[PDB]
Amino acid sequence: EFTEAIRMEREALLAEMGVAMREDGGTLGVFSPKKTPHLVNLNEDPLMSECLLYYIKDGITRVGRQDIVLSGHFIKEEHCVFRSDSRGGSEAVVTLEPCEGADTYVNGKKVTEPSILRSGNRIIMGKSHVFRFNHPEQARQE
Amino acid sequence: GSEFTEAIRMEREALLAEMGVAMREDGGTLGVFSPKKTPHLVNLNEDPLMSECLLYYIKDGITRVGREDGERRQDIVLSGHFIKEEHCVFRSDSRGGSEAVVTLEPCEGADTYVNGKKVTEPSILRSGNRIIMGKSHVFRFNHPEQARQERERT
Repeated sequence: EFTEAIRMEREALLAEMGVAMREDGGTLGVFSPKKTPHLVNLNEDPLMSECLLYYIKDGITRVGRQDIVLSGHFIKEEHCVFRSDSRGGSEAVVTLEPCEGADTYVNGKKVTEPSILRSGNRIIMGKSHVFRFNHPEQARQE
Repeated sequence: GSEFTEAIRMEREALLAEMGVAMREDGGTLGVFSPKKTPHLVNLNEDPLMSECLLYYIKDGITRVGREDGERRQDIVLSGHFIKEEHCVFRSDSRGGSEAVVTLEPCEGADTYVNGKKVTEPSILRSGNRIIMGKSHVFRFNHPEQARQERERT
């Protein structure tokens, strides 16, 4: 019974990772989140401190030099904030809000006021941090 | 009791550290680190509704790439029109310390490219290499320990 508990726990975690397990049993890789808005890090440095993938879930995700910590020298103490609000609907609405004196860009355009993100948007923070925003639910219906 | 519940906690803890999953302070999932110590592929496809993984582990030993469902079981399955049943094979060996040496080789009739050059025999991969499989699948190959060793060069 303990063994089954253990298995169930691990099966459950490998879902909240989208971590794909081979049929034989081993780790194969990590899926793109099918149901959750997220950022894909476009930095190529295999030694970077930042995540490759950040989940943007219901609620508040704070980005700064905090939930999402960035090492870039132009990222500010508090840099920007992601807000996800579903509003009893089928679809989360993700807005990006700048902080004061902090440079963030969406498709090359400076962010000055909260802005609704679309799947595929490229987000740049400071000089060195580049992400692709994906919203798979939204993209499904686009 | 405490020994059962702590066992699950410690297993989550380890499982997290192993899969490079980062956690928020409130205990929710923050994101996933690229592997610190294992070679891997990063899918360069921008479509968030793709069938393939965003990241594939390239572990010690053999990793076969091909099409789903036999006749020989494949490890990484791709759907591209030009992917062959058996397409290419990664082989990783730690000989003789320190870091894994990872080769990529073709299977009969299958096109695979590294930095634009067709793979015709086992070729040693270098961190940063761009890999095309078939005509439609594109990955970045990363080898963090290899890259770290090189960066630490004196």
